[PDB]
Amino acid sequence: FQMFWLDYCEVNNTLILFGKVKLKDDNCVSAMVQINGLCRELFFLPREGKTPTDIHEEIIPLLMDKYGLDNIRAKPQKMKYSFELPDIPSESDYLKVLLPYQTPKSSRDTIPSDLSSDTFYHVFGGNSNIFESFVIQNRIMGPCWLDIKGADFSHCAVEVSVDKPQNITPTTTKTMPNLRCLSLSIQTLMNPKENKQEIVSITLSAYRNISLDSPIPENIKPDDLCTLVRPPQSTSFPLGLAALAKQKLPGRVRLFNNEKAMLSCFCAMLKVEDPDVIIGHRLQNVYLDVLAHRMHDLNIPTFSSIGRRLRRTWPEKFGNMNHFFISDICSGRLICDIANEMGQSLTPKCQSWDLSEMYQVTCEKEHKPLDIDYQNPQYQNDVNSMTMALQENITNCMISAEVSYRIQLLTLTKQLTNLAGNAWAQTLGGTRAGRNEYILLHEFSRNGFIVPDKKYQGGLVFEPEKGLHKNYVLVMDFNSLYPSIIQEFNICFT
DNA sequence: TGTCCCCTCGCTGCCGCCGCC
RNA sequence: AGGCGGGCAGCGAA
Repeated sequence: FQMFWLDYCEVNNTLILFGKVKLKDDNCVSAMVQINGLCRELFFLPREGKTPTDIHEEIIPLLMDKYGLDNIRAKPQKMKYSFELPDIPSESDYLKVLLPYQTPKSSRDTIPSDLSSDTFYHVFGGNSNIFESFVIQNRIMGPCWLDIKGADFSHCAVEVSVDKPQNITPTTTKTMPNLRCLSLSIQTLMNPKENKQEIVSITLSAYRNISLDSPIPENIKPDDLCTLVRPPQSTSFPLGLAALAKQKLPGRVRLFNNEKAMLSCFCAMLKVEDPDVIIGHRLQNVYLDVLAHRMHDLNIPTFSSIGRRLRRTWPEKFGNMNHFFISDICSGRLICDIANEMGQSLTPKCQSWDLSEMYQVTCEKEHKPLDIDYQNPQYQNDVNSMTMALQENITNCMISAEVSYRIQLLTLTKQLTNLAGNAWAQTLGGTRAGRNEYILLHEFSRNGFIVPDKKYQGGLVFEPEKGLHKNYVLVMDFNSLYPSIIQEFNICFT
């Protein structure tokens, strides 16, 4: 069973991977694989004078009694530690014990690292997360093809369960499927009564076939364009909106009465279409936040369509922790926020990172932004104002999608993910410490090293000879000073 | 669960405090 | 009104 994984989620001490699978007719559809039996990689560090056999004979009976396990896989293993903890020998033989994430009893208590005993005085790898454990032990390096054997038959077309993380092994295939991309554009208003922002119009620009192997053509037309419109002030739209929308507004325009029906129809379209990638401009910081809050307040039973996991209940703590909550709900669909830290990192020439400015910078095409304030009754009496605002929403969605493909946000993030070994969404979010952490994790784990469990003077600047220098002057720089320094003097943790 | 993007240096504007010519 | 000393915040750069 071959699957190209995209994102992950954790629940009930199990890890679930979201990806695409070729059918018999090699058609690519969404898939979900729930993987059981994932287990923690423990290391017991013996005290001076004791051996892993003593740690075995002492602790494994206690561990089997404690976790209610029939048997526990464990073996002495020589391992190297070269990190910041003191009293840890440079090389010692450890008792490499294997503890499943899901145990019959007391499944969510982690063995303390500082745990002392007569045989050992330290434990390593006791609080590692499920995704870390799988991505390290099975040597997964970013999104890549995945061979699954003994598959046992969410908002994914295929649902798969496997009880052994081993059968799941990465392939050598560098070719990767076509992506279902759905760009988003959102228009909001604050209501003075409750002082909350409310969704007015949502634009859905679908790009069903995007292949990151070959280059993306410029200004590709979306395979489908649909819009969802809500009465901003009154409950009745100005007469003639539908006919004018069909005569002028591009794509389909479907019209509503209230916010609840609009969000329900949005959820239905999201579930039916099943994007792989969600484009947008300031989506994660603003638009996804307001979308989720409006979804929760209006009590839509299908809020889980924004991701690929099927949730009947909203997490109870929802109501500055909303970032993680949104990231967890939207698990399955990548958020390609063109204005986030990664997006800003790929366009340092912009000053405000507004949609118009970034369009002008990346695509060299000028668009004049229009200020839409639906609080003005111009959009409840006039129909031309409503259709102009809808046209602006369509234009914003198209611009966001096009500039997203212009900078290869997805392609760069995928390449750096396969370089780092983290997940695609995490590096899409703009992190830099996560990629470094995971590349070091993979490199040190593959070389028999014990990975650690989860203010100084800088460079020297000279005083300039301030003034004008009419003679020819040269610039003499060091190509990547710090990396070539670390290679030069062989600076390392080890 | 709850995270992050090295500190540190030098540069400019603003604000409040102190002494002075 | 002006120069200096310590403090905060904002930001461009290595």
